[PDB]
Amino acid sequence: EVDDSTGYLTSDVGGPIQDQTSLKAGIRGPTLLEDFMFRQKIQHFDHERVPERAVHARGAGAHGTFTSYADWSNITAASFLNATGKQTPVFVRFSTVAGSRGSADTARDVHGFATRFYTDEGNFDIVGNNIPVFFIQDAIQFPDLIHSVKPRPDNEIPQAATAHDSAWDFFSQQPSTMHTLFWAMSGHGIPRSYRHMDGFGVHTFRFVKDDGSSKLIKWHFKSRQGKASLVWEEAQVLSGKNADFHRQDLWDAIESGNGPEWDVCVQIVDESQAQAFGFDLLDPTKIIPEEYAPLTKLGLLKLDRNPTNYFAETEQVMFQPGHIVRGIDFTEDPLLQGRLFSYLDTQLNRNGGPNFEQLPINMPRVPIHNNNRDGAGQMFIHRNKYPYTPNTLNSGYPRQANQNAGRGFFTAPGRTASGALVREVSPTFNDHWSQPRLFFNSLTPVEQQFLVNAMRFEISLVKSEEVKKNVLTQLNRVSHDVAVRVAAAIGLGAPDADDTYYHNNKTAGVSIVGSGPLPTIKTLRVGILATTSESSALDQAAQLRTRLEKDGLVVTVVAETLREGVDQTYSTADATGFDGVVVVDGAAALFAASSPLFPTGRPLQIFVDAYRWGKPVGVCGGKSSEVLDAADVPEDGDGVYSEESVDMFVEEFEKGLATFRFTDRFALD
Amino acid sequence: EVDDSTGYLTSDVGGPIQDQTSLKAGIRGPTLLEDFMFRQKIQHFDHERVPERAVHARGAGAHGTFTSYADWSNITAASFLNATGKQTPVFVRFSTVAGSRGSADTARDVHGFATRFYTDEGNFDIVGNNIPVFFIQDAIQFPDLIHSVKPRPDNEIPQAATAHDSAWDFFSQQPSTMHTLFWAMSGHGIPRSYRHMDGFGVHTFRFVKDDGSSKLIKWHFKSRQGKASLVWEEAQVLSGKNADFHRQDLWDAIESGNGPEWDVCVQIVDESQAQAFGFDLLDPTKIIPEEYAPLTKLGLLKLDRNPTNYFAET
Amino acid sequence: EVDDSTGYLTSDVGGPIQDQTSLKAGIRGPTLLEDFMFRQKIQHFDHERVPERAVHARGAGAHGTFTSYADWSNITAASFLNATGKQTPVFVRFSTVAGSRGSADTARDVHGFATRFYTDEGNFDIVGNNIPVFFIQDAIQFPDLIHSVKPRPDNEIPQAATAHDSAWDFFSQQPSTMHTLFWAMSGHGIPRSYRHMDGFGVHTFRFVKDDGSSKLIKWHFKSRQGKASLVWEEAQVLSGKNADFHRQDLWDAIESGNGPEWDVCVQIVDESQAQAFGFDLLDPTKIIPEEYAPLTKLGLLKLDRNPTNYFAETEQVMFQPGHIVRGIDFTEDPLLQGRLFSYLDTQLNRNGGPNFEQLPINMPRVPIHNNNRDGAGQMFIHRNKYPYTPNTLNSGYPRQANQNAGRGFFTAPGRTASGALVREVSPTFNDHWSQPRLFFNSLTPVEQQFLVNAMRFEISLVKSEEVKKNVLTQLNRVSHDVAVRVAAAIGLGAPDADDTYYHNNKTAGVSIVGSGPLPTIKTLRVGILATTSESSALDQAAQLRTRLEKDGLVVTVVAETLREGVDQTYSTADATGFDGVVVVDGAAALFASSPLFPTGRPLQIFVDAYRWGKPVGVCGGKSSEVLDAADVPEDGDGVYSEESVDMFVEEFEKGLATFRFTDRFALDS
Ligand code: HDD
Ligand code: HDD
Ligand code: HDD
Ligand SMILES: *[C@@H]1O[C@H](CO)[C@@H](O[C@@H]2O[C@H](CO)[C@@H](O)[C@H](O)[C@H]2NC(C)=O)[C@H](O)[C@H]1NC(C)=O
Ligand SMILES: *[C@@H]1O[C@H](CO)[C@@H](O[C@@H]2O[C@H](CO)[C@@H](O)[C@H](O)[C@H]2NC(C)=O)[C@H](O)[C@H]1NC(C)=O
Ligand SMILES: *[C@@H]1O[C@H](CO)[C@@H](O[C@@H]2O[C@H](CO)[C@@H](O)[C@H](O)[C@H]2NC(C)=O)[C@H](O)[C@H]1NC(C)=O
Ligand SMILES: *[C@@H]1O[C@H](CO)[C@@H](O[C@@H]2O[C@H](CO)[C@@H](O)[C@H](O)[C@H]2NC(C)=O)[C@H](O)[C@H]1NC(C)=O
Ligand SMILES: *[C@@H]1O[C@H](CO)[C@@H](O[C@@H]2O[C@H](CO)[C@@H](O)[C@H](O)[C@H]2NC(C)=O)[C@H](O)[C@H]1NC(C)=O
Ligand SMILES: *[C@@H]1O[C@H](CO)[C@@H](O[C@@H]2O[C@H](CO)[C@@H](O)[C@H](O)[C@H]2NC(C)=O)[C@H](O)[C@H]1NC(C)=O
Ligand SMILES: *[C@@H]1O[C@H](CO)[C@@H](O[C@@H]2O[C@H](CO)[C@@H](O)[C@H](O)[C@H]2NC(C)=O)[C@H](O)[C@H]1NC(C)=O
Ligand SMILES: *[C@@H]1O[C@H](CO)[C@@H](O[C@@H]2O[C@H](CO)[C@@H](O)[C@H](O)[C@H]2NC(C)=O)[C@H](O)[C@H]1NC(C)=O
Repeated sequence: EVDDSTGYLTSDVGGPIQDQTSLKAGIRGPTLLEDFMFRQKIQHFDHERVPERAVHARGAGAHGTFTSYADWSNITAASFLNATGKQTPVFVRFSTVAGSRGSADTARDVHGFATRFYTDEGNFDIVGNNIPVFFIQDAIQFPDLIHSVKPRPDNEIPQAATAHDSAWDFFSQQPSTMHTLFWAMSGHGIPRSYRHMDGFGVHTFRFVKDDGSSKLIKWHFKSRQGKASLVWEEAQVLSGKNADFHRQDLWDAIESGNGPEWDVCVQIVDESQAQAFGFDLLDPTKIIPEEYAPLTKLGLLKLDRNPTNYFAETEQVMFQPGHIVRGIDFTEDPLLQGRLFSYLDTQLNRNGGPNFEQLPINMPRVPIHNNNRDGAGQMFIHRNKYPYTPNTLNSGYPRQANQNAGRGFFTAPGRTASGALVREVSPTFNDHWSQPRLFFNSLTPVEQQFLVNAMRFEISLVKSEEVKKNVLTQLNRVSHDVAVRVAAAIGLGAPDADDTYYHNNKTAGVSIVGSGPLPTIKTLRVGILATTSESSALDQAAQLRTRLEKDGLVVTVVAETLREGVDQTYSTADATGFDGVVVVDGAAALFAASSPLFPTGRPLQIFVDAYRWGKPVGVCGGKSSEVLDAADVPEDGDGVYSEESVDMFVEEFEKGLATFRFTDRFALD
Repeated sequence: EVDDSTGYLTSDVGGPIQDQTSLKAGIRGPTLLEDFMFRQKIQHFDHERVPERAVHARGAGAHGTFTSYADWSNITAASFLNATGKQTPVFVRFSTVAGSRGSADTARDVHGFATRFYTDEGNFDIVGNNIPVFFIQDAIQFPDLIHSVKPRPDNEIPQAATAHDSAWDFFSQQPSTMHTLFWAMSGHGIPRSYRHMDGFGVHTFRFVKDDGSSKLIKWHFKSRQGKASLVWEEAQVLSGKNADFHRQDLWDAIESGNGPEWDVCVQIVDESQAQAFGFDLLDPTKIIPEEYAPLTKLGLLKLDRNPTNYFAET
Repeated sequence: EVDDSTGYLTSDVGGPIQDQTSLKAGIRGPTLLEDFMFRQKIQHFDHERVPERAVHARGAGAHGTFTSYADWSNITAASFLNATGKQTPVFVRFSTVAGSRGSADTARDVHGFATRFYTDEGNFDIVGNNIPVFFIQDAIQFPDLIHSVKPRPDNEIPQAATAHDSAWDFFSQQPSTMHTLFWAMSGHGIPRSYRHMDGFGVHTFRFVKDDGSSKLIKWHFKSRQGKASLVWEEAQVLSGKNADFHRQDLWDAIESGNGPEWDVCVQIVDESQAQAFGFDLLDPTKIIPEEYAPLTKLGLLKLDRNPTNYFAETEQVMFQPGHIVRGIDFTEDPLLQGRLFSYLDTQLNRNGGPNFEQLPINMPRVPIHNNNRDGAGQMFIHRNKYPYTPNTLNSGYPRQANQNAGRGFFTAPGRTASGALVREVSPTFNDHWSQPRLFFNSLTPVEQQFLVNAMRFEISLVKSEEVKKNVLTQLNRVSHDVAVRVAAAIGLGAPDADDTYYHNNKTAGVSIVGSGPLPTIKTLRVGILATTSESSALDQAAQLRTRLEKDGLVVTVVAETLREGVDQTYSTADATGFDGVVVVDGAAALFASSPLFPTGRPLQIFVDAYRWGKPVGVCGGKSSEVLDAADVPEDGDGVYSEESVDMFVEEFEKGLATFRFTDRFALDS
């Protein structure tokens, strides 16, 4: 860490200098080439930027700790997992997928959840998503998916969005994507925060024990903050009012001592069970339903420290599934296999040189011993002058590590191969439609509506008639109902039911709106709409504040202008900034009326928006009975709150915050 | 231009190949290092990105032409300006300033208006803004302005916005910025489209005649579509509903045969007049009011062709 | 520093691994993409190389220290010079100019001598040559000089040599080069070692005192090992027998506790004296003769520590004249001015990124305080989150440093400008011929012959008749005699004398052969030619060894095969490996064939040594007679014949100090 709280300005080589005026030939003359102060400064600036990540360019990171719950030697040799209470430092970056690095957090997308464990046996990375399955079955297709999903290559439109022709052209021609597509079209595509979503490794990996035996595994990071998501119409507005919403959220949660937590869990099954669930476990388009393999909680992951320099830490972190430790191994998942190549090659693009593992954030916490040398940006001075193997001149050091010596990584010895070298897809990968259906069946009826609606939204922006038809064809193969309802919005006939993959099987834990109330309401944001006219209004506010802040909520009092007790103005305020909204009684005048200090109708607009997006809304005070009829909000409606007793208003409101979304306000087909 | 409307897939060295399945050691086996089809394709993908521009990362471009209205030998030796009706191909890119790639077009910012004339005497670039004056008086200060205006370096917040402490800390400590600040806080901060804004060179330049004599000049690109701007509360929503608004707009105007146009104009004054208007003409925080030096229309700039590949061109 | 003397092989992120066999699908099967051990290792290897330096690609470096002799506050504000006995660590790299990084050390070239002082006020670099003047008067011409001097762009021939058409086309068309060209054609073009050459800053710089006043200066680094140089015919062989000669020499000198030393000196003159010596001091093609400004010894520079990793230290060191400290300033030397731009720009090519000053070898020894951020390979984590000026949010830190605060660098306030902006050469720069003549006049008659011979050698390799004529024209303007003698070798008539610049002025200190005996003979190499037949031969050798090694010499006993007391075989031996050669009496048989060395080798070594002007001798009884067989005159200067071992050494050591016996070389008539 470099401290600049005191001192005089120096060059990068420590010579004291100034940097405010160019060196000129006369007070009104031209600048001199010999002005090294100028050039060193501007050269640095000119070279500040590096290529953004090819995918997941938009994201944010934090420091934390992983703690093991036990000694898991019975399932894996992995050292970070070998003792009860063992603590490994971590760094996690969350991201969206398609958007470039300045795009909105709240676009609809799959989300990245990438975790580095800095273990005492090397760095170990789990590079996953908030959605447990992926669009494609072979890594070689990654550029096809990503090309089609990103902006059109002629005009680079649209940013951060699947709502254009090429994406759906791809989805409709590559049916493997149905499952992920359904996930992304649910609320999983627009989470309320990084803290309110899960992490998944997607691929099946292997646990390996010192005796060389292996089980097949799936990683799950389950959120202790619960599952929550935005509604589309709210996410759209948020993207404009606050492109930084998710990163501000994570930053804030950590600053206020509310670090988010996840249970790091696995599903464990036998090698013999590769095909025992009606699909191939090497297929990254499928989940093992919880019904057939329960989750084991391995340890606790907690984020509790924000970075100091975003660029140096978040932007430079370079994850790799290649960063593997003794106790884990890969599987023949053709998606996972290709990823191994990609993540090593891409960092050359991003770092511009081969020594990217030497950046502080990428360094391990244990010693390095190997014969890698040179390369641009070499930061080490190697003492071993015989960097070859086998040598006698350095006494045959460094020694080879393997199964039986030095705790070397080793491939699971059970793994075998047979047959021809082929560029052919396994027939066991061919069912693209069952699991999407399983997923859809497991959602509440409103969740289903929202999913249909997301699809209606996007498909209607697809210009090509032929592409829309092919979309309906694939959708129909998952559910005729879904096809029909989607087709209705784009004025086409859904094709005739095809029931080859229809079924009524459900699975638990994939639903957001059906996962019951949030386990905690700490850090949720409450907006209090007040005024500077009535002296009573601000007093009501101040009292709600004390009571709400006591329960860990984040309170904003809104008024026409700033002063003591007021956090922000109606001008800068918006419903998307709040999880619930409270109007204090004394502000009734404002909801019934114009001001040069905010746009017309703003105070009411905030409230009405909050209600229409399914949020806990309420009026607190005497004339509360009547402020609602003016606002056109039903007094008896679920999650609408009307009370005089401050203590009983809070108590009622806090129940609404836990329910989080009031689903009765949304029309069904 | 490379055509791919017919043919079989080839490597970059023209060997016909496939790219849909990895080469595996058995139908349910691991992928082979020797699969050159895979590695050449993924290597390309892994390396697609280049660093975004340090400022003006968010922007869009179009092809057009410039036509001279006269032989301007009386004021400059500049060849693209030396004949009535002389056509020079152009390429223009418009942009915002602070936002990264992917930030919304309708953030509040200064805007870039950058023109290349591919003249018969070399490429000539006028790299300007939609606002005729700039925040600072010395280029050595550029990183201070830009650091303060871009997101906070600890958390990269906020994107594409001067609405935070550091920006105003800078503006309040570096008063030279008041003029541009005022412009950016007007509707000039949030134009209705690229077509409904002007271009300015900002700095004073010199016209030079073959005899060696020089006048001082200021470039103005006056919009023939007129000036229009959004309202804030509208701009905010638009940033969410359509981050691509300005680029969609320009693309569409061109597709539909309504290419935007600008009169390329200059103010011309004498070397002796450097300090005759109550400020120094070397000061890029100042305009010469039209009341003291009228504009001369030099020619017409028109954009009428969209690019074929955004990356390769824009 | 990274220690690898013990431990198990790890990846760059510390995971223990092996690196000797690829992961294969079956014992006789193809290699797997998932083999991360393989790819990380090979990626590193594939990326080990960086671009070589655009010029001075072939060089070598060492660590040392500089000691000040006094408090020089009376002439400069420069802190590393502000106290008697003040020590500053240094790093120096010496080089040739034209050759690529694998070319021989002993090509004929100008030589680099670049010094970094890691001062307590910032890094300060003096980037100089072994020759005090440069070919051209404006930096903008540097690519022209270098293109013409390097290999031809069609076939890339010849390596490391001015002996081709383009070089002499340029020299003949750009007469400014005469002066340097004469130096390079002297023995200065082929120094005996880096240790036996001087360093020069070339340009006039300024010393600046805290009161703002300035003197004009010239840096001289005078060698405490004395000046010595090879002869051409010897250099050519050495290039083949040992491309690494100079670097070997420097390495060895330092390993054996004989670190080379230089007196760091300046010439100091007044601003008013800019044109007071009959040339413009801004002209880098001119010297201030010692007769008109004596040298002041400022301190001692000593090299005493070899690097640990060549690549990491020597290859990655990045010098810049822009690395200046308070107390020194630039002058309007149009060559110096351009260099300021180049050296900052070129490091982007070499390092591939803007953070090159963060490489350990380039870091300063004091803190860094500035607002430079980000860039590829950013190795710091900055704590100051308000990296702009002016700020209040970091209390206006870092503070501007200048003349009166913070010990800032500052431009000499006396410096002024006037007139028009012009791309024109000052008329004061127009005399390209006098100083070369001054130089030539100041060499011993043999030194003159050698220079003529070097010119005869090269010009005869110039294919083009027209270019040869234009060369003669330029040479003639310096000296008719030189033109005449050179013309004689290429069969052309020298043009008629032109005396505009002829004169007989001499200057001291520019001659090598006339600089008297060496002040030390420590580290010089002596070859003893012996045999394994006569038991007496090896006993003679062993006794010479003890005696010679006692005086700091490096001794090699040569025989047909190796054994105790024998350092190398006749097979691997050559005259170029020795500064003097001794045949022991008992080996006479060998000098009058064997499958253990090429025919005639033992005599070839001796005869070569004699013909190249080296101290040669036979030690023993029948010494009288071994010489007549060898055809070496017994009475000849630097030929030694004695029976008394103690007397032989004593005589021989005088010859080693004389170093070269110039009476063996024919002169013109
Ligand atoms: C064959 C190419 C390829 C394939 C099939 C995948 N990825 Fe990937 N991914 C990349 C190629 C890539 C990449 C181009 O190599 C990136 C971009 C920058 C980087 O570090 O690696 C990347 C980045 C990246 C990041 C950003 C990490 C960060 O924050 O820096 C996450 C979270 C993921 N990926 C997650 C996945 C998941 C869950 C996948 C499905 C199993 C997946 N990727 C398939
Ligand atoms: C000392 C540095 C510096 C200063 C004082 C300025 N600029 Fe700049 N500008 C840059 C350094 C820079 C740059 C970092 O060099 C950029 C970024 C990428 C590039 O190609 O140049 C750039 C980009 C850039 C672009 C984008 C062109 C494109 O779309 O590719 C425009 C229109 C401008 N600038 C215009 C200006 C104007 C009108 C200025 C005030 C009169 C100005 N810049 C001051
Ligand atoms: C503007 C072009 C230019 C001009 C006129 C010069 N140089 Fe230079 N020099 C460079 C541009 C350059 C360079 C291309 O930037 C190098 C190559 C590698 C590097 O870092 O700087 C360099 C390398 C270089 C090195 C090697 C440093 C090392 O060992 O790493 C020395 C010793 C010199 N130069 C010395 C000089 C002297 C004594 C000159 C005459 C006064 C001179 N150069 C003129
Ligand atoms: C592997 O080891 C852990 C050791 O704790 C086992 O987990 C425990 O299982 C018992 C019942 O068998 C529970 O009462 C404990 O609470 C569990 N502890 C934890 C931390 O979960 C685990 O069952 C073993 N698994 C296998 C397959 O052998
Ligand atoms: C858990 O893993 C750690 C790290 O690998 C083990 O501790 C290291 O063991 C090696 C060799 O056995 C020692 O030479 C190191 O000094 C150890 N490090 C420390 C901090 O003790 C540890 O033994 C493992 N524990 C279990 C129960 O298997
Ligand atoms: C719907 O659910 C049933 C019951 O869970 C599934 O039937 C099981 O499938 C597995 C895997 O092939 C068999 O080995 C089990 O023994 C079956 N159990 C029972 C009770 O029938 C069925 O596969 C599911 N159908 C779909 C389309 O997912
Ligand atoms: C430079 O020459 C142009 C070229 O004609 C002059 O512009 C013309 O001015 C007259 C009236 O003064 C008009 O009839 C023409 O139509 C003008 N043409 C254009 C394109 O403006 C111009 O006035 C001259 N300017 C100077 C300063 O000498
Ligand atoms: C306007 O500029 C063009 C381009 O410089 C001029 O035409 C050139 O004139 C030169 C020298 O007289 C010819 O050798 C070139 O071949 C011409 N180039 C081309 C592309 O045609 C023209 O003379 C200029 N017109 C005026 C009025 O000054
Ligand atoms: C600057 O100060 C130094 C410090 O002593 C002077 O160096 C001495 O000069 C006197 C002659 O004037 C000699 O007797 C000493 O032997 C010198 N010592 C050294 C180490 O050089 C130096 O002369 C002064 N120079 C000027 C220009 O005032
Ligand atoms: C010689 O060298 C250093 C130049 O920095 C001086 O020591 C510094 O002196 C100032 C006092 O003015 C302090 O603020 C610095 O912190 C000191 N630095 C170090 C590294 O010791 C010293 O003053 C100079 N001596 C002379 C005689 O000028
Ligand atoms: C040869 O040496 C003489 C003697 O110093 C030089 O003539 C002097 O030059 C200096 C500097 O220009 C003048 O101040 C004197 O007036 C001259 N002195 C005498 C005594 O004549 C001459 O410049 C030298 N010539 C060359 C070509 O180097």
